[PDB]
Amino acid sequence: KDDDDKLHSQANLMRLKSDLFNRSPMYPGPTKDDPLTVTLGFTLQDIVKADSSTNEVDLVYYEQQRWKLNSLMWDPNEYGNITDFRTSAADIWTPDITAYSSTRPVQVLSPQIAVVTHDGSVMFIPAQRLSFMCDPTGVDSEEGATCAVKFGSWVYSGFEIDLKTDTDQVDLSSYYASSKYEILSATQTRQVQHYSCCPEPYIDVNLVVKFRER
Amino acid sequence: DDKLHSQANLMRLKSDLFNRSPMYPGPTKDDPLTVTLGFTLQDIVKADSSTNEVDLVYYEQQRWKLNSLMWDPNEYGNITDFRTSAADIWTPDITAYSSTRPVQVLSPQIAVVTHDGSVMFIPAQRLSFMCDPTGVDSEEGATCAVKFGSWVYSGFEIDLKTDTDQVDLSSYYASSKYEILSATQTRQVQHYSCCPEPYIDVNLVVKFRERR
Amino acid sequence: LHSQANLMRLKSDLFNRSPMYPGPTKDDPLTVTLGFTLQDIVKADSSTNEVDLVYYEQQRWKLNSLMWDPNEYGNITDFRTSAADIWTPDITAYSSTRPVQVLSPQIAVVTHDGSVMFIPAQRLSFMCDPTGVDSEEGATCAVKFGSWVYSGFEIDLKTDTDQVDLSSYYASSKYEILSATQTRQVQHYSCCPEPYIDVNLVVKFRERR
Amino acid sequence: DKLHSQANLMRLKSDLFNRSPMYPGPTKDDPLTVTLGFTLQDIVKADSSTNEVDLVYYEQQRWKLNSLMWDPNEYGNITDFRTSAADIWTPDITAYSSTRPVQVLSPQIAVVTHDGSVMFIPAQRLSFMCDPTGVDSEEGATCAVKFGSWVYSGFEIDLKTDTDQVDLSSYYASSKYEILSATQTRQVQHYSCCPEPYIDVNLVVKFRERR
Amino acid sequence: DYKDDDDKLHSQANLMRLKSDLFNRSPMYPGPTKDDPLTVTLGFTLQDIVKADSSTNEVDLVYYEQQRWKLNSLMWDPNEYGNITDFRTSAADIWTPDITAYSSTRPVQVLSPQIAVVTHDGSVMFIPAQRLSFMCDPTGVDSEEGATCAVKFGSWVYSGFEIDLKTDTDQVDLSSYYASSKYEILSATQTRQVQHYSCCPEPYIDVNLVVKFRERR
Ligand SMILES: *[C@@H]1O[C@H](CO)[C@@H](O[C@@H]2O[C@H](CO)[C@@H](O[C@@H]3O[C@H](CO)[C@@H](O)[C@H](O[C@H]4O[C@H](CO)[C@@H](O)[C@H](O)[C@@H]4O)[C@@H]3O)[C@H](O)[C@H]2NC(C)=O)[C@H](O)[C@H]1NC(C)=O
Ligand SMILES: COc1ccc(/C=C2\CCCN=C2c2cccnc2)c(OC)c1
Ligand SMILES: COc1ccc(/C=C2\CCCN=C2c2cccnc2)c(OC)c1
Ligand SMILES: COc1ccc(/C=C2\CCCN=C2c2cccnc2)c(OC)c1
Ligand SMILES: COc1ccc(/C=C2\CCCN=C2c2cccnc2)c(OC)c1
Ligand SMILES: COc1ccc(/C=C2\CCCN=C2c2cccnc2)c(OC)c1
Ligand SMILES: *[C@@H]1O[C@H](CO)[C@@H](O)[C@H](O)[C@H]1NC(C)=O
Repeated sequence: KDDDDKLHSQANLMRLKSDLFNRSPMYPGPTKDDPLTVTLGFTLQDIVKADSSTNEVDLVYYEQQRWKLNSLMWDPNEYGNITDFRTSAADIWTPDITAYSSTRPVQVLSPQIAVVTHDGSVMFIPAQRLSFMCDPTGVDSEEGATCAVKFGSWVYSGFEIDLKTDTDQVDLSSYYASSKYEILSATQTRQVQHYSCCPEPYIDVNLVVKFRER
Repeated sequence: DDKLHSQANLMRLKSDLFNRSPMYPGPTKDDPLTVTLGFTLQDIVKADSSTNEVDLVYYEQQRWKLNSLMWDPNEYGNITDFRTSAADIWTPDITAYSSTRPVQVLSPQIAVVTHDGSVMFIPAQRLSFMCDPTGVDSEEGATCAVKFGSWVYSGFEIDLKTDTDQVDLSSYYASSKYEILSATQTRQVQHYSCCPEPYIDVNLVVKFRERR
Repeated sequence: LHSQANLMRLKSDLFNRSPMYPGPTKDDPLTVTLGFTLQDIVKADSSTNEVDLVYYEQQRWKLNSLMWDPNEYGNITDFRTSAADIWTPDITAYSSTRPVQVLSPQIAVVTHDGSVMFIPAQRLSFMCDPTGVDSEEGATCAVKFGSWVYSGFEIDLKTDTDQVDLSSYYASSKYEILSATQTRQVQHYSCCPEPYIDVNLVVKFRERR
Repeated sequence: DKLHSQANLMRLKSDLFNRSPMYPGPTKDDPLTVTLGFTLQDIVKADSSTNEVDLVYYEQQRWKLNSLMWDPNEYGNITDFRTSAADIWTPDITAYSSTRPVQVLSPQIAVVTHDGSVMFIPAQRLSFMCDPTGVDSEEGATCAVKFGSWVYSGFEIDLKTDTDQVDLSSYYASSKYEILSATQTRQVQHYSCCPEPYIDVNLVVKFRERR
Repeated sequence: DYKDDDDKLHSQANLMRLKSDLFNRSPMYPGPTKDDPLTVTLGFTLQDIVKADSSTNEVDLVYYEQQRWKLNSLMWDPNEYGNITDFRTSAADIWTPDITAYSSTRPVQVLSPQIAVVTHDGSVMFIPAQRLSFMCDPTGVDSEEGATCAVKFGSWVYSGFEIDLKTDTDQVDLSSYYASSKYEILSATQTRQVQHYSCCPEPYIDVNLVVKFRERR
């Protein structure tokens, strides 16, 4: 029965995914009538490089994203008590969380796979290398340099996508201990932006990093 | 449940526009299109005097209008606009005419479509282009220029316009290595030897110097 | 509306429908006209003897399978289409050192007589010793372009002129062009029984002074 | 005979792949062990300006799925076959402290054996976080990098090594850097993100300038 | 005339029909097996040593790799297809061997169109041009005798009992070597070897490319 249990668990998961993905149309993304709140958090692993000839700095971090869709809900009892599953991020809608002052395309360092839970909640944690606009002047001093970069939806205003953080402290517990740069402070703060282009406000999380040469 | 219906209406709308009608074949002499173009310059990242290439980060505002993208909000739950993958729709082949590397795309390829058939698409880009930065370390600074326009469509198929001749500098990076003295964007009509029909472009002209 | 419908119908008739063109053959050979418009010598690297050019490449050919009567399609005489929608020649630099980087949209123009025009802009790194670039005489380098897999029995080449177009060459390049020629050649590679055709691009250049 | 052998191989691959949906990956109810081993070929570059080191290696991965089992007697005595990695499930084994996307240096083709076991040996170049200070001394420099599933906890994917010794028998003899030691060690981690423990294999390399 | 126009049409039809008969109404070759092994002929044409990096001991080559093999499943009778004796086809339409450099340090960069030639006897010719970075210590390159480096090419996943290799000559073709390269070639050979790797009881086959080169004076 126990290998049949294994076969049944696979059948159940295959069925769940078919039901969620093949027998319901793809979620069209958030709208003003159906807005979404994405929870964003950063785990900073390394400041790899600080280029004073171009004022670009390169970070490596894990970006934790979480949201919840009614359309991704199921009753575990209908599917052999499955409460969550992993799936390619290509299979589901994902928010267009973008750095606002990048100078190169982000490079993805991890597999793009999300965890979907039966309450319709999704957790997706892409590791990234980012080059962004930053003047490292002062990095070779006790006080160090300070740079900042905003992350938010590119195409969705606050009326479609809102953001939140669970804390305003960037997680430094995994920061590389032999980095060329030591972290003096790293914060992540929700902001409401008004851009002259657009009558609607855009929400971002402002990552502010203060750092110096070790 | 109202949220469920809103979703159905939007899915229904996109299906009607995209699955139940063939994608537009692009503009023609009999159905020409005007694309409105504007630039927001964010950074002059690098100026390489060994190769005379300069690297810009900007975003390009593109807007156009297609009758084939129109709908009556009243028959789709009063949906007035939606976001969609740029792959779902026709987009103009707006190209720099003096790039030295392929453009690097810095923003999601997603457009906004409105019920009157208008489309807005705002790609952010890093561009290397032909530019001699001689004088950048002087009070007068350096001046370079780069033309943007359709690669394959003449002025008889795609016209361009700008809403202003001033490049938007309000988001220019205040700690760039280079400060901007001026940045203009100006529609030009060109007659190239190759071709009997005039081509249209927007000439981005930037005057910049080493920040002091 | 009518014009749009006419163009969709034409493309559908040509593509979605009529039997397919499988590329040229000995029994159905093709001539491709090639020309170059040199825009910039970006870089000359004397440590590796590689030089980087930016140019566009004008390609032209004609297929009976792409012909139509404008009168049957509301007097449409040409259209733009994705290069992926049609056959295109495998024109290749014979001495590149890096993959070509494409700088322009991959879209071609098809005309009612069956002619296709395709003008890809490229950045190319190729084998070139720039020795002498810092002298009055300058350096000279050459690179051959032609089909990779089709011999002259399947693809022949020609030029409309042997002068490279320099009328868009960047006036403030690090390098001045002294001359640039594009010349059809016939190659007989001991590798292969049939002759290969190429257009040889020869560029004489020097540091701007 | 040859046409028969081919027809049989085609039939097997059909019955296995196109005659069920791809396996949905491991779960707590249907967990998997990946055996992981490294063969280090070269330390290409050590950058003391950014503290990044570049390694070239082969990563040996092995796992077993009941759903990939067959009776060779039903398929003309076929006991194993090669197939594109895209045709089958593969584990999301990831370096935890890379600084650039891994670059794949070998074909993405696996070997499947009739007992359901799969062997997949991707060659990679990896840049990862490493301070090379001391590389020009007798004791050399030591760096480490953890490899593990990105999204599956130890309750879904276990890892194991057959040996804690990295295979150095193909290490490039004229590298800029010589290897003093290289070990690969299973670890269990408890991350605040996640209630369930994660498993990794920690690669520790001690290296020095080859003089 | 009209006859000539028709002949061309018939030729196009005949080729489309041949490709369809081979590719559409037939199963893609599942690759070689111990029961159905395959011999691939490999040869190199070295065009340039582009660079020699003594800071990392990587050297970069540009070459053409000629590959040839033959399958019964690609055979046809030309008389059944208007005397068509060969055709060009995308390398994606056919099976191709996984010939790989065994000491690359970067992914190979492909410099030519991925198109093969298939002949009515079932033989296939495929000639990818590549830029390769590989492990090579160029110490001595500034000497009369130069530096020597080597790199093995072979199937990644198939042993010698599935994919065997051969050369047609022991000499790398230097007839189109770049005359103004930074490096002159002193010799370049290509030699079949048999390897025994601890992973696997079956022997593996490779062709070893050995190049002796020096800075041009
Ligand atoms: C598609 O293309 C063709 C063009 O080749 C086009 O067909 C042409 O239509 C024009 C306009 O009707 C025709 O021109 C006429 O020719 C006759 C002689 O045959 C003249 O008598 C006509 O002149 C009178 O009418 C003019 C107004 O139309 C007056 O200005 C003038 O004073 C005269 O009263 C006129 O020039 C022409 O014959 C055809 N040509 C062919 C080859 O058919 C067709 O109309 C185009 N299709 C569309 C939808 O536009
Ligand atoms: C007149 O100049 C502009 C400048 C920027 C934007 C859009 C922006 C910039 C702020 C971030 N998001 C957007 C956006 C909004 C919707 C789709 N794509 C991009 C614009 O569109 C209305 C016009
Ligand atoms: C010397 O002979 C030539 C030179 C250039 C072009 C095209 C150009 C030049 C630059 C503007 N864009 C085009 C174009 C036109 C149509 C398709 N693709 C590109 C040409 O074709 C009409 C012939
Ligand atoms: C000096 O020795 C040579 C010369 C030429 C070629 C091939 C060529 C010439 C360049 C254009 N294409 C080919 C080709 C020929 C057949 C199939 N694929 C490619 C060659 O291939 C191994 C060796
Ligand atoms: C110190 O802060 C940490 C530590 C570990 C992880 C996740 C990891 C560890 C590496 C393996 N994969 C994951 C993971 C876990 C869940 C989903 N996706 C990825 C993390 O995510 C934000 C923060
Ligand atoms: C010294 O340690 C070694 C030697 C050889 C191989 C495999 C090789 C040799 C190169 C060609 N391909 C393979 C291979 C074999 C089987 C499956 N996939 C790849 C190896 O893989 C972990 C370690
Ligand atoms: C759209 O709005 C109009 C008035 O604003 C209303 O009469 C109509 O019911 C709405 N149509 C819908 C929701 O389909």
